[PDB]
Amino acid sequence: YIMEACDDIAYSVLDAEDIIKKGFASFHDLIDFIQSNQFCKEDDVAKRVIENCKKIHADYAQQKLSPAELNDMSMQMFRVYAIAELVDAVVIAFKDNINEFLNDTCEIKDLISCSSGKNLCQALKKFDSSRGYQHRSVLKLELEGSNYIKGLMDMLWLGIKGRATGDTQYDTPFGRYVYGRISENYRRIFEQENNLPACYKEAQLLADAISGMTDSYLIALHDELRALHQYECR
Amino acid sequence: YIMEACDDIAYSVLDAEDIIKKGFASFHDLIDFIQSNQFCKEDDVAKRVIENCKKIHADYAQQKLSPAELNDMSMQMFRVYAIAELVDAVVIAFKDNINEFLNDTCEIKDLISCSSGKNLCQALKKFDSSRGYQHRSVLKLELEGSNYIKGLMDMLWLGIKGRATGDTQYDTPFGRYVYGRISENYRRIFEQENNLPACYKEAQLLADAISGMTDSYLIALHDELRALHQYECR
Amino acid sequence: SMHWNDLLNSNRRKPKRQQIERDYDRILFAAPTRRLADKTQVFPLDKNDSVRTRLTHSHEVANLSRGIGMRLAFELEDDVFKDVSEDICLKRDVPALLAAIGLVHDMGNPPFGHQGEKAMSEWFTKNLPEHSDNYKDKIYGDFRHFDGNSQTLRLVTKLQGYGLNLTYATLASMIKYPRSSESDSSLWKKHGFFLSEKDVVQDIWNNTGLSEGVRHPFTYIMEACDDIAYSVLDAEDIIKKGFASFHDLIDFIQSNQFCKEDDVAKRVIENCKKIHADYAQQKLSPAELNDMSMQMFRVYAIAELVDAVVIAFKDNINEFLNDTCEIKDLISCSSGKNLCQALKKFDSSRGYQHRSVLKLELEGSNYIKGLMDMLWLGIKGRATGDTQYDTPFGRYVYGRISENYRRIFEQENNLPACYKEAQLLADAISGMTDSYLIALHDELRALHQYECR
Ligand SMILES: [Mg+2]
Ligand SMILES: [Mg+2]
Ligand SMILES: [Mg+2]
Repeated sequence: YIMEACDDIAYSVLDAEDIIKKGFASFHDLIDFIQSNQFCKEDDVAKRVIENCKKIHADYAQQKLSPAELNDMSMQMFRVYAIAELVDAVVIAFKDNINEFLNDTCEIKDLISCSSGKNLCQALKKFDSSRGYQHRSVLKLELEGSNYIKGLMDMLWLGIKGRATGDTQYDTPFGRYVYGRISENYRRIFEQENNLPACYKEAQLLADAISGMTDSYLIALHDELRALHQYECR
Repeated sequence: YIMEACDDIAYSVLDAEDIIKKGFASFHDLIDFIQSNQFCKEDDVAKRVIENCKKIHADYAQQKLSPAELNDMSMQMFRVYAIAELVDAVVIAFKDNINEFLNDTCEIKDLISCSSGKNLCQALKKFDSSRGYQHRSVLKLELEGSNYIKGLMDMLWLGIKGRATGDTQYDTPFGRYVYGRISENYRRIFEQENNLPACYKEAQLLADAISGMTDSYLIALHDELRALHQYECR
Repeated sequence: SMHWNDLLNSNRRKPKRQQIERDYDRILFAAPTRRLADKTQVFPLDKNDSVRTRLTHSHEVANLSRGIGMRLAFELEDDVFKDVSEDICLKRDVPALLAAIGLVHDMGNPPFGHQGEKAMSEWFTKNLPEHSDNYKDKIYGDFRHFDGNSQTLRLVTKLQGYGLNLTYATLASMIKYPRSSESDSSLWKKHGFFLSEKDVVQDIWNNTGLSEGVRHPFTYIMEACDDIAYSVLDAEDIIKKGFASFHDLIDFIQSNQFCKEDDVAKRVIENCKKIHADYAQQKLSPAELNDMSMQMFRVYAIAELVDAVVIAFKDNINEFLNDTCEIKDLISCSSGKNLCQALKKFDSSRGYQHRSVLKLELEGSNYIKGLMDMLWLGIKGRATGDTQYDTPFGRYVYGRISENYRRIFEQENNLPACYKEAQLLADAISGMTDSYLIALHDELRALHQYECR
């Protein structure tokens, strides 16, 4: 629960910080979004954070700073205040509900929801979704990643499917090459004796191969396999 | 005087609007810059514009708009208010000083400085210089333009110099080509017989040729001549 | 002697959990810390290799230092920390302090590895001549012998009058060489801070009971952890990249003159040989067997070197707390000095002189020197008064410099104008990553064609 709460706090706060840093929004935009949020108008934590950030921004504007520099300063101060408040709320919630957590019949979903900082975290997630997750760059990245991943999975499935079920459709030069391109440990685990069904083993091999790849490595492998697949595809 | 005042008003206000539109600064940045300006403090026109824009921005913030859309709407309203105020101030200054303008001993240098909107115009010009004119994109455009213009002027001077003084360094295939690429009307005016000194005529031919070109045409001609100047350069 | 109350001063320089833990938290979230991920450590950044970057190396050094701090505060508190106020919580401060100073030790280093510093120094030596009357003072040595530690201190102290507002203990610990370019001492052959930070460091020394030539005790630990990480992890990267095999490293250590009849080296060699013999039975690819053997060797060697460093620090704690300390490094006083020297020699022979690393260094030197020339075209004369910089190219390259560096350059202080211009150039170059530096160099080179001739 603590790890999940920290993950949610990191998402909500640093995604907003990155949104402001990239220029997709301003610090005043974030403050207005939090203030106008339905559940944060009366939320004590959100109001305290907003008031502290307003007080700090009242002083940061005096010094000669570029709009980007002022935005970064205010964003850093907001990050500090919001992270402190959310962490304190999460710790308080964990301490209060420790007996429930230590019991097997525990129905708590997440630590944020039972904490006093749930409204601020929800508002931050909404802001991140509206301003950052639907931006042109993020949407283009998601589309490119989907295309690359699905194409690479197709070309790898051409060489993975049938290896364990007994079929022979993989026994082609392209299939042999794409099998040899998979990391050796994944193949070693794939060629083992266990109760896993053969189709499950093939799917797990593909999932292990895809999951362990970085963006650059996945793109390079996809491009190379697409170049080499021209004859067999046609 | 009226034309110059209108030119200055357009420069300041519309360059600020373009800065806001391109995302180099926000509407709040402009409002803070005007408010924090030393001269725009306790200035009636500046205060009036600031208060009107603040009220309109407060009204606009309720409507659910993207930060770019809110900035655009606020900047449009600011443009309307500022242009109206500056135009009214210019009209009042021109009407009050009409007798001096009709006198041969007029000492007025500009209409804006004699109006009540001089402080706002100065602040807007400073804002444009700080945020727009010194932006990296504008600096890169200026550097590229300087490079292109100076290179093209060198290559054209290679074919222009001496055509009127008598010295025949221009009579080369490259010189003849670059002379033929100049607009026919400018060449006709250059070849006319008058009392202008020959060096002045050549310099005026070059100035007329360079001034009449657009950006894309100048770049294309510069690239063409640079490609064709390779042998004669060395 | 020196008291731990002053050395662990949790007061912050800016006039007004634990403060020292907050220091590590602030350092982790700093933008240059994230920028460290794009700076090469030794080897070039490939698309598949997991070679160390500056960020990964910094995190590894921080982890080693934090482990040392846990050992010091939880097991050797009586032997190390004597006469410490009950207000100071050692178990929360010492590990956090060591981790923070380990994570920040390479923040200000230029890109392209050690060749970055070397290229900056060579360019400054050439373009800031020592014979020229404009550059004769030892202060310009700050750039002729440019060091990443001084830039790191400058970043943490004068980049945001205060930057991250680190505690006095942290700032005192980050001063690797407690001397300036002007001050000449046989104890340290490198300067640890710039002239512009002379007032800051003097403040730090005032709040920590330190002085010129006197080094904070935890700086020895941080330097030892840095050396251990360098040697062991560079050897691991060499093995991983395929430039050498695990057996090659074992033979090199065994055939090393000093590592013969050395207890730590022999212990590590025997443990690794037994583990390799056990591993060889399992059917693994040669790369996989090399990786497993090198991982076990890394574990054993890091454990042995860390234990030796801890023992050396505990034994020499009284000398470290004395103002007349003559210790140059913690490794040389430990039992693992021979193993560290052999590992460094192995890395130099097989990794640092590999053709890929040499090509990376040459490319970095070319890029850095070209970009420094093009930036100097727009920087020189801005503070002295001469207006050769007022050209469209000069204005553009000045505008491409980070706004904070320009703001610091335009501030009025007692620094000489030439020093201010050189420091602006150094700050601009040091803060760039490899890819950003290459992109800016290509852009300026494309835009410099007309003004070049
Ligand atoms: Mg996560
Ligand atoms: Mg005009
Ligand atoms: Mg290091």
